[PDB]
Amino acid sequence: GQQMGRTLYDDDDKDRWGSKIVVVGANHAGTACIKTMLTNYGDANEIVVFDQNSNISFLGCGMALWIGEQIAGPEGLFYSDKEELESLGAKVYMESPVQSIDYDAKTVTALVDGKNHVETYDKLIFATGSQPILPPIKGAEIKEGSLEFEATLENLQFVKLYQNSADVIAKLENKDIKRVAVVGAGYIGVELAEAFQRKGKEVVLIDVVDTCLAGYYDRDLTDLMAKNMEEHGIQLAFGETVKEVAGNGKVEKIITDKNEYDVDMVILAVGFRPNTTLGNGKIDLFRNGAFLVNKRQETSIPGVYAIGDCATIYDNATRDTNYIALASNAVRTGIVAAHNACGTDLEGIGVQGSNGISIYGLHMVSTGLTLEKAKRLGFDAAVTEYTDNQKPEFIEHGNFPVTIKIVYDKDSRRILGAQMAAREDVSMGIHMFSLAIQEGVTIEKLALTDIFFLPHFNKPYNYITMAALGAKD
Amino acid sequence: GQQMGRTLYDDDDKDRWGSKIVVVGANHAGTACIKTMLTNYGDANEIVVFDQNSNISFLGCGMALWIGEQIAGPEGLFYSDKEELESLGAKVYMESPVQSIDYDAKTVTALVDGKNHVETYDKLIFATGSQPILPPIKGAEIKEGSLEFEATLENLQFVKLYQNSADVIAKLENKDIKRVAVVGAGYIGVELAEAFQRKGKEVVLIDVVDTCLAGYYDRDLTDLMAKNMEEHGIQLAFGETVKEVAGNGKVEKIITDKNEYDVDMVILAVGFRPNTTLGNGKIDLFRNGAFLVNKRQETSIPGVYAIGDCATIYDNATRDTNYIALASNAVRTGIVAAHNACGTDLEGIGVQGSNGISIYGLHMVSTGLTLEKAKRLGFDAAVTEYTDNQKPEFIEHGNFPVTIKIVYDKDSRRILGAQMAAREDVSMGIHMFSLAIQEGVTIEKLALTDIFFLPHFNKPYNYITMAALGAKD
Ligand SMILES: Cc1cc2nc3c(=O)[nH]c(=O)nc-3n(C[C@H](O)[C@H](O)[C@H](O)COP(=O)(O)OP(=O)(O)OC[C@H]3O[C@@H](n4cnc5c(N)ncnc54)[C@H](O)[C@@H]3O)c2cc1C
Ligand SMILES: Cc1cc2nc3c(=O)[nH]c(=O)nc-3n(C[C@H](O)[C@H](O)[C@H](O)COP(=O)(O)OP(=O)(O)OC[C@H]3O[C@@H](n4cnc5c(N)ncnc54)[C@H](O)[C@@H]3O)c2cc1C
Repeated sequence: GQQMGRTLYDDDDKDRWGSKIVVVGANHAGTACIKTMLTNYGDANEIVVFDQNSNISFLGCGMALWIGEQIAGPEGLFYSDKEELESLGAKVYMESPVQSIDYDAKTVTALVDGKNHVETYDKLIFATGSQPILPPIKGAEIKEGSLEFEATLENLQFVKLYQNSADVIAKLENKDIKRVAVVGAGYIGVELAEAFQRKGKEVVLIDVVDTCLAGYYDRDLTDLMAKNMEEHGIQLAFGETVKEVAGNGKVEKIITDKNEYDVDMVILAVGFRPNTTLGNGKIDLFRNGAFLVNKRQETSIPGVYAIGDCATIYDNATRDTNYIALASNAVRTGIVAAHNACGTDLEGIGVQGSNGISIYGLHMVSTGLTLEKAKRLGFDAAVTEYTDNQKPEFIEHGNFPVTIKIVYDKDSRRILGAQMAAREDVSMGIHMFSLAIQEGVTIEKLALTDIFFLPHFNKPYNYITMAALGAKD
Repeated sequence: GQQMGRTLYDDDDKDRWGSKIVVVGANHAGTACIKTMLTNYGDANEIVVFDQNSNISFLGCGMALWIGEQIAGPEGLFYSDKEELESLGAKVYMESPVQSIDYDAKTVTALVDGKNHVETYDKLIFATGSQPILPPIKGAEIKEGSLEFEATLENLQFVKLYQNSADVIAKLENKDIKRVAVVGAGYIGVELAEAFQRKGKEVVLIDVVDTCLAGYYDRDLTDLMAKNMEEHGIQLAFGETVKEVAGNGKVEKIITDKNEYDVDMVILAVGFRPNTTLGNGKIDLFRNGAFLVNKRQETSIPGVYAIGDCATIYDNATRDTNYIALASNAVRTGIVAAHNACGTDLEGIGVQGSNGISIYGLHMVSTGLTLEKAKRLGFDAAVTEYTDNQKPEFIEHGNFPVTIKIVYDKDSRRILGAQMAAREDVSMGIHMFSLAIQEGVTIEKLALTDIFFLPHFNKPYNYITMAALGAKD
């Protein structure tokens, strides 16, 4: 549950046409868009929703917690449903994939109960998200026709939809599954590795890249996380390319660039691809296939918008259009699209790719660009870091050390990103840095920023101030 | 212990004049200023320091922790000393009050070892701080000539200097002291009320204002803290003006315009007033007597600076000159004065009066203006608040409710202040708001800010985002 009334953007209907709005996809992005449109303009527009899945408004972000038994069950993993959306005024078509769009006639055709259902629209909103990518691996193939990404080989898994996590959790039941291999060391793979380990399985995390969380944290923090997993029994196999998943009728072994591992299950957490084929080429696309949208989430075709993982978003850190597949962006782009499609001019403000991760008590957060990625992208970047206790040394209890990294542009002086890591939750602190980047705050201005002082909470010369003052480049 | 090398503001000596710089006062403001000057420009300048007290670089902020025995005595309540400052290159005179300044001959006269000592300067920096506020109360006077705020009536106490708390602790010895009255319900009085209660004494918190923490939090949260104190036996006597402290040779009773209370000790924690007598009418002063300074901390007399509690500061919440007596500000203004005094053009950026308080496990933070205060200043302000749990309902442990309030200008839409309260540490969250106020971010823009999402840390529709979206005015 997470509802409210009109947003502060909602404004008088005045003299705008009433619009019939078709929404394709109803997970994070679609649900946020639909709720915003109905709770704000309600009766003024006709909202029709289509989703090919048998369930919607699912919290995929909580699958690892469920698999790792960090939560009782799947109950709280849904933030809405067909009934709730309908109670807001929407017409919802479940298990009805939209299969074609006619932009001239302005209709979409979906398969409703095995029959072609044609639906007219004034505004069209794409919230189709993305699909898991299958790398070229011998023995890894998808059973054609499954909108659920089912592999032909038994115990070879993908983890994106609710069914996937349920399917995995089910199989984790039989004692036959003792060893699990997780392919891909991004945040999803890392979370999954912990989950299987927590379930008591022998885990091996494999990736062709030389470390985990690459592109999100700099070397010393990825090393720290890596050490964190190893000290919990997770075997790391970085710098290795998976060549094959073999076995007689089921997964029994995973073969890589330089090794072979006996495993009873393989999870592929390599990446996703935007679902933008319905564009039929009529819409401008980003290089990865994402619908290219402006700050109002509008595509190159007037009246048609795109939100969430199926579209781009403006990145204030890099200051260029980008593609950041996060539930956080899904919600905000959905809200922006909602208002614009309903006649309210609302321009988005871009994002910083802010994110957090928590594995075995090690908490980390980052926003913007790591030093590595900044340099890799042609920024004359530098990093200023500091490690110090959260509170004054005289505090007898509840203290802990924190490591902060602030990446800034040596030239323009603007802050490009920041990372924080500690054994206690200081995630709230990254919000300031997300805002800093958004607003173009420089490392010099940050250094003097009003950071309050209270002995029980922090030090007079807190690590943010110390790091900023210590900028040497 | 918060030392560091050069700041990011330091720059090549180029063709600048080094100079003789005299610093009057060496607590928070003076120490930070002295260190910035000696560490960044060391050799090029001659620094001489005068301080009328027998101890410098004290963390008065921890006296309540000290008194209430939450920490091991004054152990770590000092961030520097005479030896450290001299080793850095400064000449330090302890127990040497500066009794007059000759702005014409540009020289100061101090009492060193009971004899006048003149010192010439090219630059003068006032870090004389503040003194306790002492309204008209019969029986309450500071002994003539004491530079330690010693009351003439036995057991009547002020709490500002190291000796002041050692003195209170000394008095707390004899079991005869059973009841203590704390006059002033701001954060200091509230912290002291808890300290005396932890020491097992009966406490009565008296204030002319109808509530505690007036001007820091809105009635909503001050009620929370009031009930929090009462749940520990502290008696609240708000809406009462103390008229007299009486007794036969010592404190025995405190009288207000509404009641009379039988007490064995009285602590006056009404507030701070700028200590600017040395101005001699030659320097422009703020409405409260503070040295009126610009963004460079420079007074109306060129070459003369004022920092910390004896000077004003720019408030980005009210967008005007103000007086905010905080250690955080003392340190920042000292750094700015240091650089400018040494030839480096450094323009201050103002503050938001950010602050925090933690009593009996109730943690609160605020920055900028409260709705009441904003209105008291003529702002056509509004507030948008939200209360919800920090994390999703499915989180087994570590979850807790948080209440947030965001005050904004209905006209300009800029954020004027924010407050947060919870029984778990969410204090890092106020930093984003402090920055938002500094940058003049609007409520509309804040609602779309990129706030990351991780189930272990927060909710997709977190309370910051929800509060902003809920702006009604
Ligand atoms: C294991 C895991 C953990 C994650 N953790 C986090 C995290 O902690 N924090 C964070 O910010 N993000 C996280 N994410 C990313 C986040 O889940 C995605 O960014 C978000 O789900 C995208 O939402 P969406 O609505 O854009 O797309 P999707 O969730 O991909 O949904 C698209 C929807 O549209 C439907 N659809 C597609 N095509 C059609 C069609 N042709 N016709 C009808 N319907 C269609 C689909 O059935 C689906 O319901 C995580 C992802 C995974 C897999
Ligand atoms: C109980 C208490 C709790 C507090 N808690 C917090 C908190 O949690 N967070 C926060 O930000 N702030 C807090 N403060 C406020 C903070 O302590 C002040 O803002 C800060 O001390 C001001 O520093 P300063 O150097 O400007 O002045 P002061 O501390 O007043 O020092 C001025 C110095 O100059 C010397 N001096 C004065 N006149 C002369 C003279 N004529 N000749 C020679 N020397 C002279 C004095 O001896 C003194 O050492 C608290 C204050 C108190 C009393």
